[PDB]
Amino acid sequence: VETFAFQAEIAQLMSLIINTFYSNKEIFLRELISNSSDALDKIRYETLTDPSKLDSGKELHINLIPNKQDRTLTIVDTGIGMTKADLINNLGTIAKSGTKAFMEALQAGADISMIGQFGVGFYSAYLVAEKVTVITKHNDDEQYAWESSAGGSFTVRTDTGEPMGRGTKVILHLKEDQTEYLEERRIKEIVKKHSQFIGYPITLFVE
Ligand SMILES: CCNC(=O)c1n[nH]c(-c2cc(Cl)c(O)cc2O)c1-c1ccc(OC)cc1
Repeated sequence: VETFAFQAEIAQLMSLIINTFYSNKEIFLRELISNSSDALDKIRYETLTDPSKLDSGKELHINLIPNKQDRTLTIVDTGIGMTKADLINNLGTIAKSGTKAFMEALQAGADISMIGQFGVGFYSAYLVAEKVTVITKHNDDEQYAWESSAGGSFTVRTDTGEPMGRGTKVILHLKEDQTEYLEERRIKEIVKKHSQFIGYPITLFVE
């Protein structure tokens, strides 16, 4: 297990997400599904010129898996995935510059729900999660698990035993008071409200 420090601006963005009073928490799901869609577009685009990019899985989809017993909500996609280097470099985002633009925007009237416009929507997972695990497999690398309970650091390790083939899985270990996000009717409402036109099938698993 390797332990990394978040760059200062990311640590500050995370602290802001965790500590700012902001009721409209549900937007985290739209931001994660939007990230899954972008990654799925990327593998789709690569496959248009190289069909073999799909040998690791032809199906392009997003699954939402709540688990009341573990208190987790997991989002799985069969997108391009990330290499170990992408994971370390802020989950493939331009987080340092994005965070600055997000800050400047906040001071100009913007609210937390606009996070995705600054390329750092991933971090909105911390509105509802005490811990986030990102398991990912890209065609050019092995399967890795990134993890962070915030606090200024994240870990990266090799992941084994449940190979995914290709894609990203985001496991949200929910805060005690945010279990509404495990409820079928609540998830469906949020998907319908914010993710109605996503170009990939979104399957909500039942328990
Ligand atoms: C190097 C190519 N890989 C990717 O771009 C990628 N792969 N998986 C993801 C991904 C990231 C998160 Cl946070 C997520 O919730 C879902 C994803 O598929 C992404 C991804 C990375 C950054 C993004 O910034 C908006 C959006 C999606």
